[PDB]
Amino acid sequence: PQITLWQRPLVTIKIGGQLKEALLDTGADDTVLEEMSLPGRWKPKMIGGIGGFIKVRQYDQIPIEICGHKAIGTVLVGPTPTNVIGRNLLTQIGCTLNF
Amino acid sequence: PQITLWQRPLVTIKIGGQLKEALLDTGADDTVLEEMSLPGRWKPKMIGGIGGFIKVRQYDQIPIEICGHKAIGTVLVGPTPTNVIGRNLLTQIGCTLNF
Ligand SMILES: CNc1nc2ccc(S(=O)(=O)N(CC(C)C)C[C@@H](O)[C@H](Cc3ccccc3)NC(=O)O[C@H]3CO[C@H]4OC[C@H](OCCC(F)(F)F)[C@H]43)cc2o1
Ligand SMILES: [Cl-]
Ligand SMILES: [Cl-]
Ligand SMILES: [Cl-]
Repeated sequence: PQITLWQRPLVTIKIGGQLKEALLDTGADDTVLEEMSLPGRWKPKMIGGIGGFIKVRQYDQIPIEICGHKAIGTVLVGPTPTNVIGRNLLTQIGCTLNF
Repeated sequence: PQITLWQRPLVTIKIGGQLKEALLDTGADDTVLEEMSLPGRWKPKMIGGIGGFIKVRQYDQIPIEICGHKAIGTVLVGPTPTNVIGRNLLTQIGCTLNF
């Protein structure tokens, strides 16, 4: 698809058996989601943005689907004010900026 | 251009006759630059991100070139960790997301 930027680029993702809404975020290195359970190992991480840092749990090798597009990657979980899909997964679905 | 997302989508901008580096950021409604001088009067704004909120100065109708593409619009100035070009200007230069 070609996604306009007149509005926030929100999509539905499928992760950990749940459907969630998230922002396609080229300014985010990493994918960060609000609190949720995920299986497998994790390690603590601090990530920083406008306003400072938050502590998150880093889960690796997590399957996700974004717009029919399957991928696998790292998902950070913690008290983000909004769910963001970062570059680590945007690359896997072949997402580019165009102008 | 078509810009992939394996690295940060950093581009050169020009504002007030000076070159700066900034991130093309589809997750940002607005454009926020690190401390700098701009002309005219400013208005207050609070913008929120991953770690909370910051206060910025809002300047309107500012000419800014992004990857050579000419825009004139609102620029917020304050203690952001990185210069970000948000959707207010990405739409002026005809930017879309594609996959
Ligand atoms: C109302 N209008 C309004 N206009 C706005 C304009 C902007 C913002 S915004 O910036 O809050 N943000 C909103 C979004 C999160 C919904 C945009 C987002 O793309 C942000 C951009 C950025 C990139 C780099 C640093 C800081 C911010 N990315 C981000 O947070 O990424 C995190 C997860 O991945 C890492 O990589 C990048 C960053 O690294 C942190 C490194 C350090 F710790 F800062 F050094 C880490 C809100 C605005 O509100
Ligand atoms: Cl990853
Ligand atoms: Cl590619
Ligand atoms: Cl604007």
